Amino acid sequence: AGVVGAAEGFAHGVTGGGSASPVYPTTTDELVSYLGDNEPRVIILDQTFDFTGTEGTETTTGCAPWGTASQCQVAINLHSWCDNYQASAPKVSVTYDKAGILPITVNSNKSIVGQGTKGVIKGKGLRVVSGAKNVIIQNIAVTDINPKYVWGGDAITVDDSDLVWIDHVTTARIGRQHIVLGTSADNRVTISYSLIDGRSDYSATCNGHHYWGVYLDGSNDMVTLKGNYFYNLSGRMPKVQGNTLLHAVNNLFHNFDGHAFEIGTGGYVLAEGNVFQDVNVVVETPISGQLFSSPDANTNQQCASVFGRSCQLNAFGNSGSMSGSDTSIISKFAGKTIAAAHPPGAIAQWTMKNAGQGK
Repeated sequence: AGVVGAAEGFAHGVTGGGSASPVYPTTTDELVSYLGDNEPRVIILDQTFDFTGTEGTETTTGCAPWGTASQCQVAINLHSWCDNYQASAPKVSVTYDKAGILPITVNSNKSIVGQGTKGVIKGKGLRVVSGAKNVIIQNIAVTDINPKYVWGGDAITVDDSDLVWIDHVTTARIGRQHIVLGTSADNRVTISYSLIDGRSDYSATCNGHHYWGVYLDGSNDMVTLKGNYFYNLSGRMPKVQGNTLLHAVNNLFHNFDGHAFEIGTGGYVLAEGNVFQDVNVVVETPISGQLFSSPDANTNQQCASVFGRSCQLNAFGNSGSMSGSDTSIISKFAGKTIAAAHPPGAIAQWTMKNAGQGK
């Protein structure tokens, strides 16, 4: 088989492995090999690649800054994090699965595609770093990477890249970030129709909601976030800063016992057509970055001169409010491939049945 469809938005010209004849890895070693080699490849995953326990376990130092109850996460003291950022927190002993620490390195020009509902990677994530570019990650699930431990593993990492398309992916039960960009330039990136499942037995907010969602911290980034289902999170969903232009369109934010957006200095967000259902705090205020939340039909017409269409309203149901009208963000899209936006009315229904792996 192969890639289905084309990237919308900023990463529209992504080709990945192109027309290379599809390879079907049979083991975790072959998967790692194909992902890191210097040849363009179209890698088809038709089975579960479980890295859990392949590197054994290690007992090390950590801290418990959010409580000692089983429902809470604890953190590994990676690169002195507990000493520098949580000095007053109790020091604890932690036994983690070693495979989650270092993600699999993904080189340039690759198309990683899952077949049906079988493409699953467990215990170790993926990282597109050091100048690797032109990568397509579609229809796969990356789950179970040291859920109880912060710094025990990130699912998808992008740092120093360009042209990355994450589509129809499902991330769940991860120790720290599901998706993390930066601090180097990531340029054109499109994350679409994916499911960020925040339900976990261990949470930094001790409430079954994941706190480390999507962190956009790149230094020259243009990210299109479209048609995703952000479910059951409590923070960093998404946390935007650095020098990132984020186009958040038609995503469903659902069941957040905490907050969604964290817009810091260098974060420019254009949010339209999203649906917020049962999200306590939509945006943490005060905002240090800039925001155009398509606040009303009249102000939305301002998008017309550069977009060629008006911006779409966001819908709120049993949620906090949001209102930003920084029109200076609209002009940053001039000449760029801008993803289409549908009214918020049918978004929730469709997103639930179409977002994620296997859909």
